[PDB]
Amino acid sequence: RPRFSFSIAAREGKARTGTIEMKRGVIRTPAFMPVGTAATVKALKPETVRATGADIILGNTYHLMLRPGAERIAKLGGLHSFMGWDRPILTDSGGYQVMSLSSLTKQSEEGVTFKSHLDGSRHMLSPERSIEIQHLLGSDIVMAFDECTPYPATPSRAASSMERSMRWAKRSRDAFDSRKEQAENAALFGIQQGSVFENLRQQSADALAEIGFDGYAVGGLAVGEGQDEMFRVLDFSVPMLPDDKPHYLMGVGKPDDIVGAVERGIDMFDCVLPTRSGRNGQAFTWDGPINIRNARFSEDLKPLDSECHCAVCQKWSRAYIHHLIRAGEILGAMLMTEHNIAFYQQLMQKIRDSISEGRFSQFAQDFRARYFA
Amino acid sequence: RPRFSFSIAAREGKARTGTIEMKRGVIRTPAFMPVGTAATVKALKPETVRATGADIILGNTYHLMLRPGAERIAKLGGLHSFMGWDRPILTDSGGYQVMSLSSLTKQSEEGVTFKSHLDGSRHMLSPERSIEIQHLLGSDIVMAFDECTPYPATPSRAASSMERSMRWAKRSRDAFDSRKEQAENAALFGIQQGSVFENLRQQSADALAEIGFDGYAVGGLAVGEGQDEMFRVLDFSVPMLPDDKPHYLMGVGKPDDIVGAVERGIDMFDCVLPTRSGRNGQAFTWDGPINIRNARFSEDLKPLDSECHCAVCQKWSRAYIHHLIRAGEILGAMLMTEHNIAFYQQLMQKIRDSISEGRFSQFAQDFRARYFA
Ligand SMILES: [Cl-]
Ligand SMILES: [Cl-]
Ligand SMILES: [Zn+2]
Ligand SMILES: [Zn+2]
Repeated sequence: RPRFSFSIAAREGKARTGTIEMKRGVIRTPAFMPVGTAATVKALKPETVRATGADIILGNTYHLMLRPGAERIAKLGGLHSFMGWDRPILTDSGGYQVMSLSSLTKQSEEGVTFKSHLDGSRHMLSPERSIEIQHLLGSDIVMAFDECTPYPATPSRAASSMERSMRWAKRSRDAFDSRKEQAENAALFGIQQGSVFENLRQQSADALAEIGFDGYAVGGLAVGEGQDEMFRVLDFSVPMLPDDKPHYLMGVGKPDDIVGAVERGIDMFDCVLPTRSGRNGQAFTWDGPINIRNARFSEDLKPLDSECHCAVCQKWSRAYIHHLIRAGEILGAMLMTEHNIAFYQQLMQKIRDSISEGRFSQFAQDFRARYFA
Repeated sequence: RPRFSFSIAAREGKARTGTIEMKRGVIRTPAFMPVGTAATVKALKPETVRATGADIILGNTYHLMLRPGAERIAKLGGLHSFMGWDRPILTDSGGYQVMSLSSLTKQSEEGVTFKSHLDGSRHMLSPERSIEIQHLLGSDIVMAFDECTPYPATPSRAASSMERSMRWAKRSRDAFDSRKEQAENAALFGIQQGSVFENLRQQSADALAEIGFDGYAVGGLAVGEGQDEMFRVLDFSVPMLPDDKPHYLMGVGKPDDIVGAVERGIDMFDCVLPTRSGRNGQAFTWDGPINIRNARFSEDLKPLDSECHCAVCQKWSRAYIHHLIRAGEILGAMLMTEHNIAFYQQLMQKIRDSISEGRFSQFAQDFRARYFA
């Protein structure tokens, strides 16, 4: 099997569909990655994650380096063996989560020193340490160590932040290439920064393309800017990236965010929304989200969604799941999560099929008209 | 399929093994019933409950009448359809749980009035209402409405309590027999009381046998008396019950409690221990229980138990489950629960096989020597 081979089978406008072939499996694009921060997709066995249609999951350098530890996972055989998922795993590099979750941080050209949110102990991240951690975990897609610029930012602060990220991108490339086993078996993605500014996004794309990566993420979005502004930035930013490599929009998003981002050339997505909001009682349907705890569902015998093919919708009613979530029962979290991840995967499948068949424009219009009715 | 047919295939001493045939399936005895108080065996899909080997699960009149409500469950098609378990369900009658969990109760010859532990609202239980609720739920094995005498009790207080329970047993019989669909499709078990007193246990057995039931439970135990005293009471109490009907020890118990109770003629068991203590980090093994959160398991690649055939032990290490439970991850609760229920079912299987093969005495000795080493 290839280390990493991306093939575009069809296009419609800026939208693309195809496959990434890797040693541990094929990734169909556009792809949605369920989030598995602490070496588990919350409330699902890996076999259930696979049954929903997921080809790849996301893990986190920041969380795993703190608990259970990167060296410990490596001693136990790597992340895949540890959690029982034998297909591709992409790991974020720590650059975003350290600044989001740490109580205290010190930032410099070398990297970031920080206090753990679990117990206050002191730790360090850098391009070299992030790549090493991802090696110890056995990631298949390694993310460069970057800085996610806060929003809003002045042009000059966005520029200096982006420039640091580009120096860190080169250090990430070099650290990855030095580790022969990692360079032979994994892939490395760079992360574009530049906040909402077209000229900075161009400078960042140029720097990443000069280094060369297997894929290119659009970083620095889903940080409070809202959909209109995110789409405006995507309109000019995605065309700056190499066309022949995958484009990954980090942390996005709601179903309509995904559809619009695909219309703008994005191939890969991750988001906690289906898992987290599932546990909180929000179920996705083709007619929009529903709050299953609402009293209107107490005697509703219909499945969560009338068309969904998932195992939850084949077997259990809204009324039962309403009861489980209101009672705080673990099975409620399990069933809501499986349905929401299955729904996300069915959305990605309809996106892939409609692009391949040259009817994605109509799909997006029909999707929105019904979802927002 | 028969409504209810018990057949004893083999005996060793006081121990028996056989089958109860019912419309919704066969129950192999001695049997362990996982507890599914709120219309779910906590953290398991019904298909997973079945995969562990369980033939029957337990539900609770008290919890279900409060949430989601008995009439609501009946409107939605009955408990089996609601939760997705199509095999036999035994429901406790409310007599124990109302006194265990209610904040305020009023007891009389008619029944028990009480305040719900969920919201304080006022409700009533009685022999007639308990049987009606169990009818609305669609229980397969209906328990008589009784009173679980507190421990310790004076002989005279135990006697007056037991006598009330025996009058309630006759009222339960009559209410059940009046409901033609219930009498045709379900079974009714009586509950022996009498605290720790041989003469009262005899009077209670005589009263229940005169009425006639499909099965006979030993009530009033697992109320703080300890194993030595529970076994002493079982020594004289079980032989008082009709030999040709199943004997059900309510709320028991730890693995050694089950083995000793089988040696004294018990055929059926239920207990929250495998589920509840599983979620808390206790795993059962043939070498005794372990606390998976203990630091000694942080890098242990062995399964929870070295012989167990369950899906958890085929796929995941102690080290991974240690991480999940310490992190508060739902998958930890799921995996611990599946293993513990599977372990309980494997214990029951070894008990059944050893009785059938006439080597149960040796099995009990070998079990204890290793479990308590
Ligand atoms: Cl999540
Ligand atoms: Cl439980
Ligand atoms: Zn579904
Ligand atoms: Zn096991």
